[PDB]
Order: sequence, then C-alpha cells, then structure tokens
Amino acid sequence: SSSVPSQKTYQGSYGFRLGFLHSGTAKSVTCTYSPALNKMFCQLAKTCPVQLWVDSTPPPGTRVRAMAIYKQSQHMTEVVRRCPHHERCSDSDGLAPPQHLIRVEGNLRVEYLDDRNTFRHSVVVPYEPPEVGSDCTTIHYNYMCNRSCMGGMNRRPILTIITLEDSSGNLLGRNSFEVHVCACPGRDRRTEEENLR
Ligand SMILES: [Zn+2]
Repeated sequence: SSSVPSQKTYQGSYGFRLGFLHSGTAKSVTCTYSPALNKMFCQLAKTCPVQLWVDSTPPPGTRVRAMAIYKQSQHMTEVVRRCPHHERCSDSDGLAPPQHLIRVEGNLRVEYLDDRNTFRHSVVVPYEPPEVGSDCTTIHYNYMCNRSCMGGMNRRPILTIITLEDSSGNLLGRNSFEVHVCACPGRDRRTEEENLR
C-alpha cells in the first residue's frame, strides 16, 4: 500500500497564500526564506515563522494543518519522520509525538495526528485571524531533524504542505514550500542562490 498527499496549490475561496519574513542571509539569521527557490532555510528545533495570508475570513472552526513530504519523485510515497536518534533522545514537549518531524511552538491548542490509514504525520492548530493592524497570521513551526541526520530524512529534500480546512476537515486551501533544515541558514541560502543564472 501507498498514498501521496496532494501538494497542488489551491488558493481557494478565501484567497489563501503563504508569506515569510524578509530576513536576509546574514550568518546569524535563525531562518530565512528564498523567494527564488520557494525554500525556507531553518535550524533544528528553532522557531520557523510561516505567515498565512487570506483575502476573506474563513468560517468559524477553520484549522491549519502542516505535513511534510519528500520532494524527489521516487520518495514521495515514503512517510517523512524523525530519524531514530532524535526519536530516541526523548525530547517531546509533552504534546508532540517523538516521531513527528514538524511541531508547533507556542500554541497550547496544537493537535497531532498519526493517520491510521495513510500513516502520515501532521500537526494542526485552530486558524486565528491576524491581530488588528496585522495583515497575516503567523505560526511558529519547529523542524525536529536536520539534513545532517542519519536515517529519517537522510539528506533528502522535503516540502511542507500547509492546508486550510474547515471544522469538518473539508479542503479550503493549500500551499507548499520546500524546507531545508541546516546549521547555518544564511550561508546555505546565499550559496544556493549564488548559482542562479
Ligand atoms: Zn534527526
């Protein structure tokens, strides 16, 4: 058996889009997003801000789900999970399953799912509208393995799929971005952009 979650962009009725801080590539940055590569460069277990931008307010009870998938075609059917080492280092925050790559930081309403049919992991929070004078909603994700992990991702590129779903789980919108968890995001981003013709 196997299945592959859709990664098709779907802005949907509420005009759902993702946004990221314009953080630059100084060596000290804790994370940084490349618009040219649609790629977020971030660090193990550290804050990774992702912004939700909507054009109109979704219904009450809307939820925001994050799920990782392998980028390379030949690995798409493989569930992305933490490496054995990090799983064993028993470092759950008391909410997150130790096998889950993606956590949410700073939200006590976070919910984690092991899908009993597809075996995929995901993390979901209630959708909240922006604060007054803010134009987006920010979620702090943490990625709990990097590209230096042996086993688990094992150096392979991944994407995060962000889904807006209603209270009944129906699809309202979907977006995605590549994630590269590394030691020095600023350096990795600048280097990877240096190639661009
Ligand atoms: Zn790991």
